[PDB]
Amino acid sequence: ITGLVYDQRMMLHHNMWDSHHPELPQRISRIFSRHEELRLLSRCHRIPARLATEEELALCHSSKHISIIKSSEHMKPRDLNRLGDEYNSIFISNESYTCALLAAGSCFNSAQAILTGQVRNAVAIVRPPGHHAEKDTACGFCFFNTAALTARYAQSITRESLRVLIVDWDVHHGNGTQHIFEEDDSVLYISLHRYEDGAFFPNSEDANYDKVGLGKGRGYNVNIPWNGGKMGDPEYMAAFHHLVMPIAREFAPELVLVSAGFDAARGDPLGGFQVTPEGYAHLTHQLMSLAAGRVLIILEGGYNLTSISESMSMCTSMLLGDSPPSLDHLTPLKTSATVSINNVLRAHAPFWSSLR
Ligand SMILES: O=C(NO)C1=CCCCC1
Ligand SMILES: [Cl-]
Ligand SMILES: [Cl-]
Ligand SMILES: [K+]
Ligand SMILES: [K+]
Ligand SMILES: [Zn+2]
Repeated sequence: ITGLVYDQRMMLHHNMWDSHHPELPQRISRIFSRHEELRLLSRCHRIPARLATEEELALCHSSKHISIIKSSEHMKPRDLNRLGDEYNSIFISNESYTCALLAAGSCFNSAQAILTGQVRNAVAIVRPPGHHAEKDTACGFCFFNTAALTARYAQSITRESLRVLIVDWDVHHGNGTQHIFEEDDSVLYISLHRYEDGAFFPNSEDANYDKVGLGKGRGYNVNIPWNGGKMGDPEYMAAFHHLVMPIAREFAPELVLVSAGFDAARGDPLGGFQVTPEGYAHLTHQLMSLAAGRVLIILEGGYNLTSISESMSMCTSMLLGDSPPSLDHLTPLKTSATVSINNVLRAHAPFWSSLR
């Protein structure tokens, strides 16, 4: 059984000064509609959304940050525009807090359904996104770090050291996720992202391949940064073959979370990349070989409504057991992508014998 969570209430978060801002309410309704239209929805078991509790938010976030976002629910626009402008790349409406709570709670219910064996895997069609949110601040369209919270929630209902792999294939580095788990060996964070030598959002060298984790977490943070190329299926398949899958198998996760942004997709207005829907299907199908198939796909970014709808629907088709669609002939890797992969291999072979 494949679970699916979607709740139209998450559309209520909106940009009251720029109704065309790309992080649109209809991102989630469009993905849901495509699942209906392809007859995937009836093949899934519907999992309800719920609000995350403040106690759950505290698994990853500071009391100050929770308080400030909570207070926004009853702010007038003046307080809201001003507050949002204090963060890097955030807009806020009175419904934003509730929607961020529903995104997180939806994922908690989904992880619970997987970990109790009610479903084998699941897909969470949620917004606002999470992976840029830090312990103490909002960033990059994200209020609370849904994926990071879901990992800690999973631990809280199983055992504290449950091995959680987070694969973040959003085109942007999940700075918040990296930081939250940087000193933690129970949550392996693997991100692929457009980097451009630190020029691409979120504009930090924290996203480079040499950031392998800190303290107990050394080895448990894997950054795969792309430079100087319009990357696509060949580069992502190669990164999975040489890095993601060998490391993941060696870690032997008990739960896999995908920070599944679809902004590396062909057609995205921001990412500049060309991963296809069939590419995302293949990535999903590979991850299903881990953790006895216990995979939760969590929407992050992705801004071409058609691209994200087709791409996420193909992921759910894989979770349901459909056979992978055929990739196009894979061109030789862009030269810089080979360099990137080899840089990560050299950084991580000390920690992961499967890379040697
Ligand atoms: O998709 C994203 N993050 O995943 C973005 C964050 C802010 C800049 C624009 C896109
Ligand atoms: Cl960007
Ligand atoms: Cl120790
Ligand atoms: K990423
Ligand atoms: K980590
Ligand atoms: Zn993104």
